[PDB]
Amino acid sequence: MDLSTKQKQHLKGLAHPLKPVVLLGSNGLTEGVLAEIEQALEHHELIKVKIATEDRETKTLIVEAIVRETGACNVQVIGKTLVLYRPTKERKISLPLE
Repeated sequence: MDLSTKQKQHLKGLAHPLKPVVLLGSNGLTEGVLAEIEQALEHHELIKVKIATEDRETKTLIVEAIVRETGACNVQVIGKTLVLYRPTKERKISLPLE
């Protein structure tokens, strides 16, 4: 999911105060962690996923795969924390509309 900068900046601000709800280990993007990311997105829409790897390229590939498989938007990668957003029918999270 691709959102505008405006949209991402808004989401980044709502995210500051959140603590991560999923830790993705150095073993990588397994089906089990993918399923947990799905549940977290369904429950909160905007979440923080801590990614264990220290290797930039690897972190990148993992993030790209999460985006493609889940349809969520990569709001921003901050250090080891990936901020992801995907709406649910309930629309829990706010957003500027374009």
